[PDB]
Amino acid sequence: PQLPEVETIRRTLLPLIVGKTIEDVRIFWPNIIRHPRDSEAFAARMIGQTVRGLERRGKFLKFLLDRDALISHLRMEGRYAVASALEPLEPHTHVVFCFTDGSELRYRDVRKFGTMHVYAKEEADRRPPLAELGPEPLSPAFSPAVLAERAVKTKRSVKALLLDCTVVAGFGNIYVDESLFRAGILPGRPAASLSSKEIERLHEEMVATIGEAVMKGGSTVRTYVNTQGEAGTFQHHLYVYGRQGNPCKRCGTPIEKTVVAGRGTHYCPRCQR
DNA sequence: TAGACCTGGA
DNA sequence: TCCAGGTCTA
Ligand SMILES: [Zn+2]
Repeated sequence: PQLPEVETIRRTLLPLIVGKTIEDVRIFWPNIIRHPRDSEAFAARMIGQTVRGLERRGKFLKFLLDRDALISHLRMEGRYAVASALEPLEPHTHVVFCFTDGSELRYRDVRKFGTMHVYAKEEADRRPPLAELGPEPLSPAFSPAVLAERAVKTKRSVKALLLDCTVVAGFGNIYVDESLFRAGILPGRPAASLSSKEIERLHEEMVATIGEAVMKGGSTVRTYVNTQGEAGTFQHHLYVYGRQGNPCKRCGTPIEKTVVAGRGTHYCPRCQR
């Protein structure tokens, strides 16, 4: 899940939990809880608080309670669902927040990579993991100027730059490869070798891609679905991600898949330079 | 940067 | 065995 997916999850989840009061918190896999470290302290402090809001920061879900904020990262497979406490639990459900109305927020995560941090509302943003987080791609905080200032200060791939949450927030493997394709830039090329026109083109593409992905409800390429188990529709507008060995939608040239920044990387050998 | 941190699907 | 919408590390 990246900005689009998390944003979609956030939108479909909020109305289902807003106003509900946490009566209990069950943890079936303690490692997911990062702060406080003690899974029992994490549970105990949630008890009694009401969900007042659900915000997003980068790829993080920020559950706003009474005095605390629950910072949740779905990582690769984290998923939330709201269901009746009387129904059996689905597999890989590691954390369940029981509400006083008998319903419950269930956190499923097959790979168990997700993380949860609870801090007093005020502390949340100045503490990790939200502390060291780049600006929102859909806000004036993210400008070609910002991307430029970071590109010139590094010799690493423009892909590694974009995948860096400190540079810009919310971009993952799918949207980085897609934005770079749409900007006509090879992902493996040095970030500092990007010209002012390219950087202003990339920025424009990134912002455009993220926005469209948000409208289409995110990209369902493997296991992603919004809170209602509904798949997104942006995967049908993907140019390169996961299309290796398939003709490029623009030029017909077979899409390539290599490894860049340690990640599977897709691109058109002809349309990107 | 090759692995962790985990687990299921091709 | 190879791979994965995330992210740190030796
Ligand atoms: Zn092409």
